[PDB]
Amino acid sequence: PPVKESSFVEKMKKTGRNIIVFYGSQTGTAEEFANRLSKDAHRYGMRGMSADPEEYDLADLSSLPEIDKSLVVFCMATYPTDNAQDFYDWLQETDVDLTGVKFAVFGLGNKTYEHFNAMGKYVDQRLEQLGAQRIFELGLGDDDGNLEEDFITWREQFWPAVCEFFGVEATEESSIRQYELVVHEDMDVAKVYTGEMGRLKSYENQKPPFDAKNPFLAAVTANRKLNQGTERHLMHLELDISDSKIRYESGDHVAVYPANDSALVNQIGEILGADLDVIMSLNNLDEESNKKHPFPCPTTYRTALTYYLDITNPPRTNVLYELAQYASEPSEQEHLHKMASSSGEGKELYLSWVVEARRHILAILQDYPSLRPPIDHLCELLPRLQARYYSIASSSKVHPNSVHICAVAVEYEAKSGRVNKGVATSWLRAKEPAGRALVPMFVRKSQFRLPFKSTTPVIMVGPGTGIAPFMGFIQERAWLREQGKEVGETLLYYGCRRSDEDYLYREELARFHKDGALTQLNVAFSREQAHKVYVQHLLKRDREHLWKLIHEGGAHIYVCGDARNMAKDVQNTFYDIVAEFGPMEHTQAVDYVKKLMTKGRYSLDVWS
Ligand SMILES: Cc1cc2nc3c(=O)[nH]c(=O)nc-3n(C[C@H](O)[C@H](O)[C@H](O)COP(=O)(O)OP(=O)(O)OC[C@H]3O[C@@H](n4cnc5c(N)ncnc54)[C@H](O)[C@@H]3O)c2cc1C
Ligand SMILES: Cc1cc2nc3c(=O)[nH]c(=O)nc-3n(C[C@H](O)[C@H](O)[C@H](O)COP(=O)(O)O)c2cc1C
Repeated sequence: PPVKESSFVEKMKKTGRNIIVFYGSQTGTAEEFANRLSKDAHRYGMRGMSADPEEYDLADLSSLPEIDKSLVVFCMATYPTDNAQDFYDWLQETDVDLTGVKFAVFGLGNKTYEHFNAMGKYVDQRLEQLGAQRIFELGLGDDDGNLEEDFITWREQFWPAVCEFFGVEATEESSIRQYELVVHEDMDVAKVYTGEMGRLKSYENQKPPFDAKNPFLAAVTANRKLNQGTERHLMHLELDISDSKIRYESGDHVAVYPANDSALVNQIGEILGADLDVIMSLNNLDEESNKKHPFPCPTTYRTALTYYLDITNPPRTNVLYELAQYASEPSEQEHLHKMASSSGEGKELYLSWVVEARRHILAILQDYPSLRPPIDHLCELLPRLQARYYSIASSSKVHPNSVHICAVAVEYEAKSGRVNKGVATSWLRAKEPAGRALVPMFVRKSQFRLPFKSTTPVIMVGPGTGIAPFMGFIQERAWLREQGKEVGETLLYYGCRRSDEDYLYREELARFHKDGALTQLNVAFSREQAHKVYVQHLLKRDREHLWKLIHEGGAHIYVCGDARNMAKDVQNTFYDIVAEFGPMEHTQAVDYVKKLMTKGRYSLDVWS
């Protein structure tokens, strides 16, 4: 387990802080919201700190009242995030009295998902049960609409509520730097970071175990085009994890740390008139903080912009707010300044011109030519470049030393006028098997798993790239049959546009079906006729048999792919099947299916 830092309350006392903001975050959204709230404190005569609850023992919350006008805020996203597990387990377990504790929670969720803001709601509810007093209403941010805006709305009401309760004054301050720039003219190249994530030279000198902090650089042994046509580009990659000691199972995910497009990095440097090869460090102006830098330093701006910073997603409102000061044309400074509005034209412009048009930082620098911020401050403002997850497309029973990836390359026309390229997929696509192509990765254990007993029936639904984990599932069920095991029915419900356009793993699937590994290979070709044909239309077609498998055969259902519409439509079709054959009313059919998920017989691996 992690070695906990010493009491966060004592740390707050020693540094004159009265507010602490904890972040439950997986892809850094809640973390950035916490950082923003922590920084806001200064604007109201207070002082805060942002913190990862995993590095602390939240039992010390009971000591928080020892600090006058103290308050704790929780920015929690749902998936309970890995870093919030300890805190979560603690909440359920303790009977500690948090009398005198003042709190507020802001949840990050997405309605297209089952348990919307479950974590956020739990924390807010539990702290009250334990005796603490809510200082502001629970926030319910929905990433399906616009999370940034929900945060803005909440934040705007939160602070005045806080000032009113503690009797503090709102004042309105000038720009404040979190880090100071230190340029290094003399530096042993052996101490300059070049893209590694953890220890310096950890990419060059690999040492297990390998994880998110110390990714394993896996060699790309294969990278082939899966689709037959040219409308899009879908690919299959095989990463060699030999000698990595990494363990995995069909259903797990593989994460990769990509590199941004070099041309995009070069242009940002060029438009800002900056020398990207300058070696430097951004050092926290708060020498007490454990966050010494915003990213591994010392390093060059080029390396930072390539491996450490997100330069492709639309900049958040606070970033544009802080950049406004560097736009010399009044109208541009005004537009940038107003992006953080909670209503009106400023808000509408942010939603349409930045978010909807998908303008990345370079696009904004190009379209607002008066905006010329210094490179070091920009690097301090940009979010960190995140790893991308993929559903491992292979079975470890068959490929113990290789992790396969099935992915669609992202490349689309943005309303901003440019063609936007997906970071990880463009980078993966360019990896050519060999001075060999290496991909920094690690595996994340999931709960998406084949049944324990070989005899249990399996129903897999995964159109498009949703086929990914099922290639592994099928490889494994085929292996079991080869091993003399008794394997129940294995049905695949797959979907693509046309058999001659993007039928992924066409030959492999035909083989598994021929050999009996697949009991049924049901494929919906959505564009081979005037009307759409989807996997759920095939599920409805086979309702009688599927009900038999589910109700009498104890079958396990698996859905993978599009979380936005496909997953929901498929779930609805299952409701209808249950409703008809139970038989039972729709409401009871829903409870039936929801119960299957709790009992591990209806699993999901969907993304958007
Ligand atoms: C658990 C999990 C499993 C996953 N499994 C797989 C998998 O097995 N195979 C796979 O291909 N992907 C999978 N993904 C998705 C994957 O992690 C990446 O999100 C995806 O590959 C795109 O990454 P990228 O870096 O190439 O694109 P990025 O640079 O990250 O850009 C992605 C963003 O581009 C924007 N965008 C995409 N198209 C448009 C458009 N047409 N118009 C406007 N905006 C658009 C959206 O905001 C999208 O979020 C999975 C994701 C999760 C979370
Ligand atoms: C695999 C996956 C599963 C998710 N499951 C849920 C969920 O059950 N409930 C919910 O409200 N949001 C869910 N979300 C949405 C996130 O909670 C939302 O995007 C949040 O903003 C992410 O914050 P982070 O970057 O700080 O982790 C999911 C997102 C992904 C990618």
